[PDB]
Order: sequence, then C-alpha cells, then structure tokens
Amino acid sequence: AYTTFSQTKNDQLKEPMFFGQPVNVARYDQQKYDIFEKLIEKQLSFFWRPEEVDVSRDRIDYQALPEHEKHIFISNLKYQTLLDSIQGRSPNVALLPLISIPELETWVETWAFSETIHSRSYTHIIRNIVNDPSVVFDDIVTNEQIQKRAEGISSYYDELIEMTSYWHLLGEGTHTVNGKTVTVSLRELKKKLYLCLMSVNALEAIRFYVSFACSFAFAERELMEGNAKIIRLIARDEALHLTGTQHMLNLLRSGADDPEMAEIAEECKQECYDLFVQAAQQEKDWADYLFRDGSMIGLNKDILCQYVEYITNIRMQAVGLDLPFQTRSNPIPWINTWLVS
Amino acid sequence: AYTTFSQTKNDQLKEPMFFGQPVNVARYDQQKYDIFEKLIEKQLSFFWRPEEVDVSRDRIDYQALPEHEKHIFISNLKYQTLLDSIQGRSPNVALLPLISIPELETWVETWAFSETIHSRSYTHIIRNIVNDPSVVFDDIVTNEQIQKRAEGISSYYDELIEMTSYWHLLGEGTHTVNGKTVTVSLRELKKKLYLCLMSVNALEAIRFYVSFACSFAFAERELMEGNAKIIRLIARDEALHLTGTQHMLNLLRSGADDPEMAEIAEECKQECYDLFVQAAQQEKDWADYLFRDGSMIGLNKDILCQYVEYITNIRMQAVGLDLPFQTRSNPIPWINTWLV
Ligand SMILES: [Hg+2]
Ligand SMILES: [Hg+2]
Ligand SMILES: [Hg+2]
Ligand SMILES: [Hg+2]
Ligand SMILES: [Hg+2]
Ligand SMILES: [Hg+2]
Ligand SMILES: [Hg+2]
Ligand SMILES: [Hg+2]
Ligand SMILES: [Hg+2]
Ligand SMILES: [Hg+2]
Ligand SMILES: [Hg+2]
Ligand SMILES: [Hg+2]
Ligand SMILES: [Hg+2]
Ligand SMILES: [Mn+2]
Ligand SMILES: [Mn+2]
Ligand SMILES: [Mn+2]
Ligand SMILES: [Mn+2]
Repeated sequence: AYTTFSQTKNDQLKEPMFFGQPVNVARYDQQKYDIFEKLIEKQLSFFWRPEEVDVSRDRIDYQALPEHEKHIFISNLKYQTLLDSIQGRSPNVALLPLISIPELETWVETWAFSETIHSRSYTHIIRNIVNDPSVVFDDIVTNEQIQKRAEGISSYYDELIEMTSYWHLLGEGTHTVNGKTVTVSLRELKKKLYLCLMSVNALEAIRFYVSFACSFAFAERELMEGNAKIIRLIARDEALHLTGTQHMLNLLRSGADDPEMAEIAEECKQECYDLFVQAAQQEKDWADYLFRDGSMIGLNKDILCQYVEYITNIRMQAVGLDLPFQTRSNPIPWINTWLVS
Repeated sequence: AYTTFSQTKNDQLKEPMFFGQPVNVARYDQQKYDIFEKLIEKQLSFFWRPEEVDVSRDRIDYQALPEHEKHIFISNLKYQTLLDSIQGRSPNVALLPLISIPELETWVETWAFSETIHSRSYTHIIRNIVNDPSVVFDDIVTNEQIQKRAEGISSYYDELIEMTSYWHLLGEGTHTVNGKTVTVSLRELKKKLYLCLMSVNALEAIRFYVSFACSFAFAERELMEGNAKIIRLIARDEALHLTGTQHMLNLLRSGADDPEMAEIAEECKQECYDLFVQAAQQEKDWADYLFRDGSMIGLNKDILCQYVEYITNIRMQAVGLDLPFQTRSNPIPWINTWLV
C-alpha cells in the first residue's frame, strides 16, 4: 500500500512525520519542522572525502604498538565499521517507507549517505594499516565479542521492516497466512518504530561516542593520527545524526505530531529505560574484555565505564528519560578537544 | 526474511548483483565489479551545492519571457521535479532491499542521494523565479498531462516493492493469504527487477535528456543562465546514472552474473523493446501540452519528436536492442555545447 508517488494532492505541512501519506513532491521551500532542513544543510556543508586524509604514518604507528594496544585499536575500528555498515543501509530501508513529510525523507537519505562515507573511510584506514584488509573485514561478521556488543541492533530494524511490510500489504486487522493467524496493529507498528528510533539514538549518541574515546586516546599520544582526523570528521557528522533522532523522539513524545505516538511513548517509558541501560551495559562489557590483556595508556576499563555512564545520563536526559547512573562530571574532559561539536 | 546485517560470513565477490545474501559489511577494498566503485568515486568528485548557484538574474529573465515561453519553461521544470522526486526515493526503497554486493549497494545509495540534490536545485530555481512556489509544486501532483507523460514509472517501482515484500515475508511457493492463493516466484521477481532497471534506464537516458534540450534552448537565447548552470551539473550526474544502469543491464545479459538473469534478459527482450517504444511515444505526446500556447524558434513539436527518435535509437543500441526509428543525424547539434 506504499507508493513512490502518491497521486493525492496533500498539504505536506499537516502530515505526521510518519505513517501519513507517502511523500509525493520533494520540495524544500517550506517545512513542518525546520530542524530537518537545517540538518540537511549542515550535513551537506560538512561533506568530506576520506581519500583526502593522509594516513601514511598510521601503518608504522600501528606496527609499533604493543600487541594488546593493537588489539584495542583494531577491535574498536571493527565495531565502528559494523555500526556504519548497518547505518548506511538501515535508515533508508527501515524509515523511508514510513515517512510522510519531505524534509524528513530527504534528511534520512542524506544521513544514510553520510554513513556510507564513514564506511568508505574505514576502508581507507584499514588498507593503509594492514597488508591484507580481508583479515580485518572477515572478522567483523562472526567476531564473538562484536556480535555481543552490537547484539539487538539489526533485530530492531529487521522487526520494524517485517512489520511494515505486513502493514503495507495487508493493512490493519486479523489475517491468515498458510493456516496461521497474523495480526497487524498500527499501534504495535508505531511502538516498534518508536523503540527502533530510541535504539538508533543510543547507537549514534552512546555506542559511537564510547568508540570515539578509544580512538582519540591514541590521538592524545600522537599516534594513529590519520585515523584521528577521520574519526574527528565522523564525530562531527554523528553530532548531527543524534540531533536528528533526539528531535524526532521529542516531537513524537510531546504529542504535537501524533497524539497516539505520545500515548505510546509514555506507555513504554520503562521498556525504553531498560533498553538504554542494556546498551550501556554492553559497552561496559566490551571495555572490560578489550582491556583484559592489559589496560591501554590514558584509558582503562574503569575510566571507560565511567564515561559510558556519564554520556548515557546526558543522552537519556535529552530524550526525557530518568538517569540510571550517579551524576559526575566528565571523567575524560580531554576528549572535548576532539569532539568539535 | 530481509536482514540489515546478515550473520553468515560470505564471500561478497561471489554473490550475484541482486537476490543473493543481503550485504553485511560495507567494504571497498575489493569489488566483484569495479565499475560501481568507479561510479561512486566519480559522483563523489562531482558533489555540488545548488544554493551556491547564482539564480538572481533568472527572475528578471523569466518575467521577461512571453507567456507561452514561461509555459514551456515551467512545464519542463515541473516534469524534471517530478522525475527527481521519484528518483530520490525509489532506488533506495525498490533496489536497496535486493542488492547483494557492497559496491552496488553504495552506488545505489549514492545515486539516490545525488537525485535529492537535483530536487533541492529545483526548489532553489523555483523559489527565485516565482512568487508562490506552491502553485508550481501542487500542479505537479494534479497536472493531468504531466502525470500522463510519467505514467508507468511509479507503478513499476510500486509493483516491484510489493512483490519483494511478499518474497521476503513468505519466501518462494504458492501461499494462502486471507483465503486467496498468492504465488511468489523468484523467477517472476527477477523479471520484475530486470524490467524495472530497463525502465529506469529509459527514464534517465531518454526522458531526462529531452527535458535537458528544452532547458538549454533557453540558454542558447542567453536567458535562464542560472537554470542552465544547474541543468548542466544535473546532466553531468545523469550521465553517470545511465552509465550505471547500462552496465547493470549489460552485465546481467552477459551471463557473467546470475545465469538466470541472462536467460531472462533474452526471454524478455520484446518487453524491453516495447517499454522503450512506449516511453518514446509518451515524450512525443507531451509536446502537444508543452506547445499548447505556441512554440519557439528552434523548439517545437517536430523538433522534439526528431530528438526523441534520435536519442532513443542511441540508448537502445547501447543495451543491445534493435532500433525502432529511422536513423537520423542529431536534429539539435547545439545541445552538445551544454552536455559535454
Ligand atoms: Hg530505526
Ligand atoms: Hg532500530
Ligand atoms: Hg573503546
Ligand atoms: Hg583505545
Ligand atoms: Hg519506548
Ligand atoms: Hg520513552
Ligand atoms: Hg529506549
Ligand atoms: Hg559502566
Ligand atoms: Hg527500478
Ligand atoms: Hg522501475
Ligand atoms: Hg525538448
Ligand atoms: Hg532486454
Ligand atoms: Hg519524429
Ligand atoms: Mn557514522
Ligand atoms: Mn551516524
Ligand atoms: Mn536527477
Ligand atoms: Mn538520475
């Protein structure tokens, strides 16, 4: 029931962000929510090319690293690579079929495109630091600890996509498919979208930021500086991406965009809270493992657990959730040097 | 049965372009087909921002045009806006879910993104040459002649998306859905994808080029030069887009990718031919509306018809199809100045 060009003339300023009439004309002279047009403009202004960053000294730095620090560095880079592989395709496959205002549709396609640049930059780094990149890329898919740390991200997107297909094909109701009852509920689909957007917010606003702490701890020691320059550009984009999901989530919960969505958000406040705490716990578990063969220099599992708690509290407060952790000031203020946002 | 991160460690150099295992890791150190990596690199090198193009003199030029020339200019621009609105979202909703090699997945997302830039450029032109952009944008949706010229584009993509959802949800076989028998055939889905790609090839290689000729006819008169700079940048991107679809199609026909696709391309060759003939006739039919209020020196229905036949023959030959039209030299050689 989805269409690439809805033939009904509609007022795009009055449609909800999601589940309304599919967007027909792509226009940018007006918007329901100007934050999305501002984000498109900023992201276009930040366009960068990975190939332009010099990573020629990173190979020697990496080879000089102690084995446990090589492990920390490459494990962290593999996780960044996994997250951006998912983020280049997923916002497009999962959200585009559900968006009903043009500025949000183009923001999603712009956001997803920017993630493909991030994926291209990891290839540029990897190719310049190991003789055979396949060694690194082939360990991402079945790497035990990576799977563990990112567990559940692909499932939230996959479940939302499956439910969306059933809704577009069959519509609301109680259906049968090959002898089994299949219930399609718009309310349940709205809940799946909300929890998925909350997960994306945790992904870009907490999972990536923990990864930036690792990358920039090397930059502080003047090591892996090509990687550092790339991660700096990636973090500048991720700040926009987190800004977009925070606004989506706050507009949905306030009730100003879709009243039903506001009721749904309040109804799963406890679920949302526990999923954020679970994301935090997975990052802690990763840090504990990664810093087992030996803590790095300027970073260790305890400093990293503290940073995870610090940033989780900030991000949860930004979308109206209670704080799960003791409040403290930033345990690694030096990181602000690198987060030019 | 679609997944955003397939858990099987697979050799991406051995998957088919479409219908294999969904791509898991996005890597660019190797490619089954380097042409798509080259296309990503070239499109990225062409990155441009519409708003930076100076269109301040176009408002003066546009208001100075006789009424019928305003009609020709704006009718063409509304069609370009329709096509790019569809092309910004459609490759991502219709093709992305079926791609199984990383270089083609990223090419498709890069290509779709580049179309959103084209749409943004039309907003930049429109808001700067007319007082109420809404009248222009709303007319795109409701305009009977515009929709007539584009008929079949959205429908093809929509049918492909529907069939794809049934395949991902139910898998191959004959099913019972709410008491109706629903057949999901992967071979039929491959045919739908294949013909959708041929239709996209016609869209970027013919329909957009006829629109470029209309735009540039004003630039030849030394008017609407801001629009001309933008259309020049857009045409440079479209050349890459049609290169992409010609290569997808010709690789599928070669038998070097999925062998079933090579069988399909041969078996469905009359349908390929027919959809090009139909698109050409739609572009010709549009002339009656375009020139309803009068034509222009060097731009009228006859000239448009000749150009449609000329470019259609060129594009059909490029993907191995017989030529429907009498061969002719280019009726508007002045367009080469603008296309580079
Ligand atoms: Hg999501
Ligand atoms: Hg999600
Ligand atoms: Hg880390
Ligand atoms: Hg580190
Ligand atoms: Hg929730
Ligand atoms: Hg919530
Ligand atoms: Hg949550
Ligand atoms: Hg912690
Ligand atoms: Hg297509
Ligand atoms: Hg198509
Ligand atoms: Hg023309
Ligand atoms: Hg064919
Ligand atoms: Hg003709
Ligand atoms: Mn990213
Ligand atoms: Mn991101
Ligand atoms: Mn275009
Ligand atoms: Mn195009």
